[PDB]
Amino acid sequence: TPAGPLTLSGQGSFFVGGRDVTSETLSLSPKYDAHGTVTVDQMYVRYQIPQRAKRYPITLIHGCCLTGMTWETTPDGRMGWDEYFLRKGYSTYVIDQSGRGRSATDISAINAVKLGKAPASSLPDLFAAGHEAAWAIFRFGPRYPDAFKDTQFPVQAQAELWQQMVPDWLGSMPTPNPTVANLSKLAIKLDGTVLLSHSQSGIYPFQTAAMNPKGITAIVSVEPGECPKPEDVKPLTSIPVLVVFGDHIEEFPRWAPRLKACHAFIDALNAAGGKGQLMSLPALGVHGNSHMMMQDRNNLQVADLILDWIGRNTA
Amino acid sequence: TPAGPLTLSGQGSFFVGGRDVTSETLSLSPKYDAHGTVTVDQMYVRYQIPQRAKRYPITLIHGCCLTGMTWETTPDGRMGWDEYFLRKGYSTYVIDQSGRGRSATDISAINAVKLGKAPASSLPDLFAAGHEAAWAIFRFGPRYPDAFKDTQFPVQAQAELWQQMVPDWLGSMPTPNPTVANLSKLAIKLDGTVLLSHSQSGIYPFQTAAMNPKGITAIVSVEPGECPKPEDVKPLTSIPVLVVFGDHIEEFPRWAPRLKACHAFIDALNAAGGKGQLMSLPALGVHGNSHMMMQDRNNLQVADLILDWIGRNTA
Ligand SMILES: CN1Cc2ccccc2N[C@@H](CC(=O)O)C1=O
Ligand SMILES: CN1Cc2ccccc2N[C@@H](CC(=O)O)C1=O
Repeated sequence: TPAGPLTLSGQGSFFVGGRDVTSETLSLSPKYDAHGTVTVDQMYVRYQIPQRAKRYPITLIHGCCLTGMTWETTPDGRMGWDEYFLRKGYSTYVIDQSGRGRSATDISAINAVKLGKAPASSLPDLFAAGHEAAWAIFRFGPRYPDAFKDTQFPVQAQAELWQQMVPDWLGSMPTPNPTVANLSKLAIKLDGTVLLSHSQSGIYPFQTAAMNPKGITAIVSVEPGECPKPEDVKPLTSIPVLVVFGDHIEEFPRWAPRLKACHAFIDALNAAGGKGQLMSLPALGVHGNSHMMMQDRNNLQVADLILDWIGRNTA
Repeated sequence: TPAGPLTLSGQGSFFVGGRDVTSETLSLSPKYDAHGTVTVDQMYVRYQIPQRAKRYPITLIHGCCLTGMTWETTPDGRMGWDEYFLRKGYSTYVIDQSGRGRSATDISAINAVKLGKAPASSLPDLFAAGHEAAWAIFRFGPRYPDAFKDTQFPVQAQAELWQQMVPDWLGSMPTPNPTVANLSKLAIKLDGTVLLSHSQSGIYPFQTAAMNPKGITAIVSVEPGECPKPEDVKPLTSIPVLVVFGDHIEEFPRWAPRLKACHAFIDALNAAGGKGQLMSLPALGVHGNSHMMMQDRNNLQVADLILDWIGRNTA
């Protein structure tokens, strides 16, 4: 944990993309006009630039049920990857996905239903993760609230983890998510960035690269919900890819086939003349990591492994 | 404008408050369990600590239809108050209100209706500000898209301002807003903070202080939607109060009575033995400021006026 002060050459915030929508259900009060134009699908980006920044920034992309908070102070109060990457001399761009956190949703259809201007079927598909289900999906232990004896997650700060979990609007937006096109715009503007994503967003950087490879220096995908199909690897052959998996995988039916499918993806990518690696942490002698490995007690060691791979693959 | 790098003694993020809710409608899907517990009403807080930080941090509290992005890089890419306060030696705590931005809402009621289990009238009360209506409320000009000739707002970056506007769930939360109790918990934990709020949240610090004055060093309220009533000043007489108004007020029926009512508040506060000041920017020879004065082209001059008062009233 590099202690002491942190010096920033630059910092700021901006949005990427967005579309203007005409609505007639913005308000339910006669005090406000229900007719107007709003901007939706834009992506919030917060950036920090260290002194003597390395050539390529890292863009950090959270998964479901969470925001860019994912990468900030861990639930138990320790340094997160955002601060760590900065201290290691990488410029960092931390997003909130379209329709999440500080990135605006459209509430038009909800108010439409409440006003009678649309049927209940127009209501968006929404999801929030309960503590009990999250426990098992995160692989903290076999069932809530029992932890694996060797878990790296600070389970004593479980209440704080729950504080950072939010409703997810993914199901009410297209596939690919508008985040995908926004990530292409960001990478082009930056003229080269490493895209580092997680879980729900694990597939995003591959989808972005398939849309337009420009500006995508490398991909790091942490325990993705899905990897690209073996037959889809051709457009990816020029971009170094790292897929990272933690521990206690085989005991979970949700996770075991994903690791298997990701191995198949990496193998096919490499067979096609590409450059992929499946980093399994237990195979490297690093044990106990949860799905929330960026927040685990050895999160900086996990960061080092990833950063070493980035350094060797962006030279 | 202060140039060059910025050094931080520390930075991080955490949440304040929250309550657990058991819901039967967290999901619409047969895959994911619709029954579970979520945490709602927690308040996101991002802090930065400069070297040799002043004794009292400033807590920045956004208004409606917006998030803590309010105080970050302006829409046209210039330094915001958050960075500026840091450079002037103040620790800053920038929040997302409960139920806004990175602070979780409960989507249970929306899913219940989509599942046919509850009627459309049970849907939450949601609002979004249209560009055209916001233009007039912000006082950029009389009606969209005509700008006052002397406006301090960077109207050329209106598109970027629209990107940072988001749906507002205030109507579906209790009163006082859960943000109020969370600001007390924050102020007490910090053992003294200046609360600086805006518009919708203009009243929040006063409600907080009347609830519990502990840790509230001073209040700065920027163009509040309401000031306390003259008869309600007695819990506030030991806390220095600044209320700030910009320009082009009298031509707007929304705004003219709020200035007048805030004058009555301040006069009665002083008369009850308190310490209040209504800072009217045009009365100080500062012209053209909009409702979004923290984003205006002279935003650092406005900050200087505010910081001068803070310095003199916290010594
Ligand atoms: C961050 N995260 C973990 C997660 C936690 C709780 C509920 C779902 C869920 N889904 C995953 C995605 C998936 O496994 O398909 C996710 O994105
Ligand atoms: C940030 N902001 C300005 C605003 C802009 C657009 C719509 C409403 C609205 N309400 C105000 C509150 C009010 O005037 O009662 C607000 O918070």
